[PDB]
Amino acid sequence: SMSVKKPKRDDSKDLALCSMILTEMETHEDAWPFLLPVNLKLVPGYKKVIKKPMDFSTIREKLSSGQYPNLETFALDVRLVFDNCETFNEDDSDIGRAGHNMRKYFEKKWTDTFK
Ligand SMILES: CC(=O)Nc1ccc(O)cc1
Repeated sequence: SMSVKKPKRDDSKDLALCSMILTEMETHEDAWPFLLPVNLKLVPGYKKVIKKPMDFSTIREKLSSGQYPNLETFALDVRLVFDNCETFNEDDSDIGRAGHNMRKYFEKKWTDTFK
């Protein structure tokens, strides 16, 4: 509360660490469905169904231009990519399996890096 503070966690390296994690996700062999935005003009259903599209290139642009106020807002956009993928794709599809794999990959990096 007013004039009563928790000890300050060192967040000075957060931007650099999130960038390293994103680089590792960009270079994963299963990253190909998530590198660029889904083409809303060529994929039926996607625009109406998926209310907040997100992809790695869009996350990279936001990270590079100061659009994440903190760690957690970054993780929210990464998870959104995989939540969108589950909504639109069957678990037993190539893109469906890719999404499950990349989510597992991310969450281990997230825990190891910040927890
Ligand atoms: C991330 C994603 O769902 N991509 C995607 C899914 C189906 C399709 O026909 C074209 C692209």
